Amino acid sequence: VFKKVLLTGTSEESFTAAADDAIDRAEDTLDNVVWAEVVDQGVEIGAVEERTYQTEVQVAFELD
Amino acid sequence: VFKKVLLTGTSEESFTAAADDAIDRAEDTLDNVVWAEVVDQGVEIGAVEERTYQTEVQVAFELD
Amino acid sequence: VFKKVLLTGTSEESFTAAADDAIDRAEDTLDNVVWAEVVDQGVEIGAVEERTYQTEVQVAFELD
Amino acid sequence: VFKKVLLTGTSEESFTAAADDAIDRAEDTLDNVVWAEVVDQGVEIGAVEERTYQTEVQVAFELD
Amino acid sequence: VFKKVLLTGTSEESFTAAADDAIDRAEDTLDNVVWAEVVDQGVEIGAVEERTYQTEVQVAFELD
Amino acid sequence: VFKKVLLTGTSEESFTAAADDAIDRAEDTLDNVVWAEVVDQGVEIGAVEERTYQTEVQVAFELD
Amino acid sequence: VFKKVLLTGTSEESFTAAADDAIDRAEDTLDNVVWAEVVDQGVEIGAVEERTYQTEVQVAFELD
Amino acid sequence: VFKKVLLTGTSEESFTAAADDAIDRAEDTLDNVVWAEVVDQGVEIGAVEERTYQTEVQVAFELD
Amino acid sequence: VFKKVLLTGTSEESFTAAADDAIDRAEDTLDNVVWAEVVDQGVEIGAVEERTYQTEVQVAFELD
Amino acid sequence: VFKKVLLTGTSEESFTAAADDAIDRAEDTLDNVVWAEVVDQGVEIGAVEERTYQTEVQVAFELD
Amino acid sequence: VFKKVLLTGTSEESFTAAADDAIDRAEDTLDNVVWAEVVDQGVEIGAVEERTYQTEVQVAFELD
Amino acid sequence: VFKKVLLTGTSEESFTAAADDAIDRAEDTLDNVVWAEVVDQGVEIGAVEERTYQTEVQVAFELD
Ligand SMILES: [Cl-]
Ligand SMILES: [Cl-]
Ligand SMILES: [Cl-]
Ligand SMILES: [Cl-]
Ligand SMILES: [Mg+2]
Ligand SMILES: [Mg+2]
Ligand SMILES: [Mg+2]
Ligand SMILES: [Mg+2]
Ligand SMILES: [Mg+2]
Ligand SMILES: [Mg+2]
Ligand SMILES: [Mg+2]
Ligand SMILES: [Mg+2]
Ligand SMILES: [Mg+2]
Ligand SMILES: [Mg+2]
Ligand SMILES: [Mg+2]
Ligand SMILES: [Mg+2]
Ligand SMILES: [Mg+2]
Ligand SMILES: [Mg+2]
Ligand SMILES: [Mg+2]
Ligand SMILES: [Mg+2]
Ligand SMILES: [Mg+2]
Ligand SMILES: [Mg+2]
Ligand SMILES: [Mg+2]
Ligand SMILES: [Mg+2]
Ligand SMILES: [Mg+2]
Ligand SMILES: [Mg+2]
Ligand SMILES: [Mg+2]
Ligand SMILES: [Mg+2]
Ligand code: NA
Ligand code: NA
Ligand code: NA
Ligand code: NA
Repeated sequence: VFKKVLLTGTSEESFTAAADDAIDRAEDTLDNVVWAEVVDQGVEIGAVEERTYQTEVQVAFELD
Repeated sequence: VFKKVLLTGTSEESFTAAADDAIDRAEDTLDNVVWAEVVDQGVEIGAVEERTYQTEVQVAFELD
Repeated sequence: VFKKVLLTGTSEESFTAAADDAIDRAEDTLDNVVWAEVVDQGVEIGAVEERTYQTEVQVAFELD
Repeated sequence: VFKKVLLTGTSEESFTAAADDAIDRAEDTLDNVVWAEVVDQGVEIGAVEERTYQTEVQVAFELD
Repeated sequence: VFKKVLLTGTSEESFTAAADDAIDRAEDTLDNVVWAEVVDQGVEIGAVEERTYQTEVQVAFELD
Repeated sequence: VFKKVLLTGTSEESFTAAADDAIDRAEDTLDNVVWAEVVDQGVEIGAVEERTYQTEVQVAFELD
Repeated sequence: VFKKVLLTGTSEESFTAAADDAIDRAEDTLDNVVWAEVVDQGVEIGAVEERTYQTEVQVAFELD
Repeated sequence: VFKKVLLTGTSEESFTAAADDAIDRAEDTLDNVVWAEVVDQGVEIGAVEERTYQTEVQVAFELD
Repeated sequence: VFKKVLLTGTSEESFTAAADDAIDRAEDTLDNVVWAEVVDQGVEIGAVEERTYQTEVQVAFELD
Repeated sequence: VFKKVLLTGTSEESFTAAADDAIDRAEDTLDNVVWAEVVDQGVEIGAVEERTYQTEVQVAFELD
Repeated sequence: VFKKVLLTGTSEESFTAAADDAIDRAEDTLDNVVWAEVVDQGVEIGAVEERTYQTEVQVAFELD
Repeated sequence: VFKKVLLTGTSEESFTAAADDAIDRAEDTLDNVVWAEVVDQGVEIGAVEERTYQTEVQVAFELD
């Protein structure tokens, strides 16, 4: 059985590095992370000093 | 990093109050709730005495 | 077996009251109405004196 | 010919009143506003003292 | 309030039995599981000796 | 000209048998049923003793 | 209150004429037909001597 | 950089001629119109003497 | 078994004639073409002297 | 690099067996078939003596 | 009230840099740009000497 | 007439470089590749030593 958690990673450098930020967080607290699906991307501008890239992923992990 | 939980709130008064019912529940058990996205709405009729409005939301919260 | 009819309700007050207007109509002419799913919302402005809220629902009813 | 502008209205009271906030703004600066389609709804929580309801609409107006 | 968890069940026999595999897992660890919505289906071929059917479901459960 | 009716069939055995339950009902009351498109699938759990599979179909029939 | 019926019109000439074929049928049997939304288009080739264009529409009519 | 404007053209003859009606309007007031994407089609019936075909397009133009 | 190929036809006259341009090409090189589904439409303007209508279709053919 | 082919399998028994019919065909003519994604399901009724279940899949295979 | 403009940025280096190209343009001519949502990505190949990455964004800005 | 092939490119560096990996493969075996549309992105984690970025594209090429 797999389960997915819906995480948004952020990076001031790229959409790829924001996806990696969400996956790193998942791997700190979950075992058996097996793949992530991008479901959305965006850029925070007003609320920040530097633009922040956001990549939202479903991060799948195998249960047991 | 943000994470989202997928909650359906209910209200016998309105779609807005059913969204608030899901967000109140999230805020009772999560810190740093930052925003909710509506993803679906519906109305329970058969199973109930009064119509019940349902508003399903992804409730985002900032991790740490 | 359930069947759905695709109805748009209208209200000069709210999206919730326009959903109720479609469901009331379904319950006047159908037995066993069991739930409704919102599929669209909009507001009539040009063609009317007051703004009219519209909420389109699939209204499900149990057949027999 | 119709044209649409993509506006997000906000309200501390309801999704209906946030849709009206976007339409009022359109009517202050456009002639011949004829109807609006809801395309998204959400609630601002972290960044505000009171929850703020948001209703994003395509606001259509007739050109000439 | 309902909450949903996003699970993928697997079966070497059918899409129905893979949906049941995700729901059985949910019922082992959650109380008040009330319904599941299929959101995707697929078949693992390369990585396995027998084809494995996968049925991904949002499994809804009533909170309290 | 074809017309479609939106029916949900149920079965305690499989998604295929729930699609057949909706089509059998259509064929009892409509002439010239020509094909069905699956548009959704789900499983009733809380409200029932046995899980019930549901397969919602647009059932197309040729008019005349 | 509006209701919609889901009809597919056919024409050996164009997608526009197949939409008109579905609307003409609706107007033969319904009062107060007010507008149609195209939801799909396709072309029958194998089963026919001439290609047949198909335009599927939700045909809305005002109830009363 | 391209920008898109969301226009609905109308024609009493065809969906193609309603798309052309939106593009002609864009070309009267914009320089460098480069392509249009159809996003919706429909037919006005109740409000008019003749059926009016509508084709909504994103009309893209190159900025500078 | 059916297979589909994803083709975009073009025409300087109509969306219907651009769909026919993709289907004619499929029938020149495939046997047993049985039907086509429209999946997108657009109009080339900048790159051409006359507007060119484009209709993208999945063209299905029966294998053997 | 993976490539996908879009195949519809058929079965007079189930949606699972129609998915297997498309995958078997892919494996007869392609090397390195690695997984399939269901994208649509339907049932042929008018044109046949027995109902025929159809399951359309993108069948992915690894290139080289 | 927020408004969105639909811009496509281009870059010969990355999807992230094409999103930044659309946002920079928005910030040259709009005040209060607050965030952008990616809605599409693609790559121009035939018409150019170097591949050009394109990232289309809705760029939101706060009105007043 | 254009045709599209559905390819997934992979890269251990970025989503942009995985899109380029699919396009390079298309250009090795097809003439007249003219543009690619991103349709999905994801990251392989479990099955690999380094994360692998995947970008799935429809790669369009002009036929003749
Ligand atoms: Cl989710
Ligand atoms: Cl419907
Ligand atoms: Cl838009
Ligand atoms: Cl495809
Ligand atoms: Mg930096
Ligand atoms: Mg987002
Ligand atoms: Mg009350
Ligand atoms: Mg729901
Ligand atoms: Mg009043
Ligand atoms: Mg509507
Ligand atoms: Mg107040
Ligand atoms: Mg929004
Ligand atoms: Mg076995
Ligand atoms: Mg999946
Ligand atoms: Mg049994
Ligand atoms: Mg359902
Ligand atoms: Mg003729
Ligand atoms: Mg169809
Ligand atoms: Mg005329
Ligand atoms: Mg429209
Ligand atoms: Mg000519
Ligand atoms: Mg296209
Ligand atoms: Mg048999
Ligand atoms: Mg199909
Ligand atoms: Mg360079
Ligand atoms: Mg694009
Ligand atoms: Mg490296
Ligand atoms: Mg994928
Ligand atoms: Na989730
Ligand atoms: Na219907
Ligand atoms: Na717009
Ligand atoms: Na394809």
